[PDB]
Amino acid sequence: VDQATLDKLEAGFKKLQEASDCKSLLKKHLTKDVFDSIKNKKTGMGATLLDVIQSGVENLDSGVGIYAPDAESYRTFGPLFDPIIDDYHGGFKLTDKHPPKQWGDINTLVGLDPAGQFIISTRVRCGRSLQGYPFNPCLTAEQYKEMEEKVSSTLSSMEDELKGTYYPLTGMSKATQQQLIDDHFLFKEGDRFLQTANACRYWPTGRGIFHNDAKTFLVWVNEEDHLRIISMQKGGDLKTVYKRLVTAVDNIESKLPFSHDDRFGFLTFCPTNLGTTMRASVHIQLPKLAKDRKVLEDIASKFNLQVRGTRGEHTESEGGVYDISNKRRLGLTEYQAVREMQDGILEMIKMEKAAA
Ligand SMILES: Nc1ncnc2c1ncn2[C@@H]1O[C@H](COP(=O)(O)OP(=O)(O)O)[C@@H](O)[C@H]1O
Ligand SMILES: NCCC[C@H](N)C(=O)O
Ligand SMILES: [Mg+2]
Repeated sequence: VDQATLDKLEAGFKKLQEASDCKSLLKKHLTKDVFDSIKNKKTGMGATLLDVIQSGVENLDSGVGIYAPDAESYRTFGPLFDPIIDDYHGGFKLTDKHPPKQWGDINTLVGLDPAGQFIISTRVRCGRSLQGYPFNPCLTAEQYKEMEEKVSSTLSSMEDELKGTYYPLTGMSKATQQQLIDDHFLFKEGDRFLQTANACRYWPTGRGIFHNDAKTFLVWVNEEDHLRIISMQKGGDLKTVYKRLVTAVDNIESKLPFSHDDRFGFLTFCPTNLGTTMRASVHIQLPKLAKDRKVLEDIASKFNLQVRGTRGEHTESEGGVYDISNKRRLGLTEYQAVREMQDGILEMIKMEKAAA
């Protein structure tokens, strides 16, 4: 670890300590002992603590503030990752291990809002990393291209409901890209948290989106994770949405080798996405309960749910439409994760109906 990087690290620790109004987990859990204990360590690919924490240092409004440049980073820098992971996922000790993959009994899921007055649309995503490839900050341009080839070729073999077309961002018209983002299908371009983590190098090389013609099944290639596998549609039919995701993941898993860890389950670039990697969300209106997004957030948290804006995390609600989803992804099964969203959303709707 070179002196120049230490200089940047030493200054960052100071800034975080000084940042009286910063509320991120990096600031909360990076003690001097923790800082000093791991700041001189390096992975086989050369990732340092600066690579891990830089996004959180520059963006003090981060909720978390760290990413893993490679798989080893999760352990090399364990003293920072471990307490943050334990904190975010609502309890996960050093000695704990994520449970085996388990979709559960899909037929037990219900319609989240039959009368149709609150929920606009429902979405479930997972993430996966390809074996033999490190996370974004350690990839070369050529590797982005190799991965894109592997994934796009694999998805050409999808059949029936899942059959579709791959659209590279390279060559995609600006008008088409903006509509796909505005309609909540395609990942946004230019995220400051990812950018400062050096996760977006060589953009847009190797990046793109696969989807079926109806756009109920989508796959993001080379954004935050190597793959994000997405099922979504209008309405509240979670059972159908979830079933389509399961079908897709089971079929894709048989074809492509994904990184899985005995302790952390499926590996991802952000520690919030470990384990099941699953984020099940609704776009929902709750005008009475949301009369102050800070009140909404306090209610949601007790149901282990997270509130995001209409265009995703770090955005505002528009027209009263909030994104509400399970917060926890690690230390519970896929079934348990999706049920927390279902259970929480059904009750919040009950509360909305009962509210004055
Ligand atoms: N329930 C939903 N219905 C429609 N679009 C959604 C829903 N939940 C999230 N989205 C969209 O997904 C995109 C990604 O947003 P982010 O907040 O980055 O989620 P993740 O990275 O976990 O998908 C954004 O355009 C957001 O609008
Ligand atoms: N994936 C959610 C984390 C986004 C950003 N690193 C933050 O800490 O807010
Ligand atoms: Mg995202």
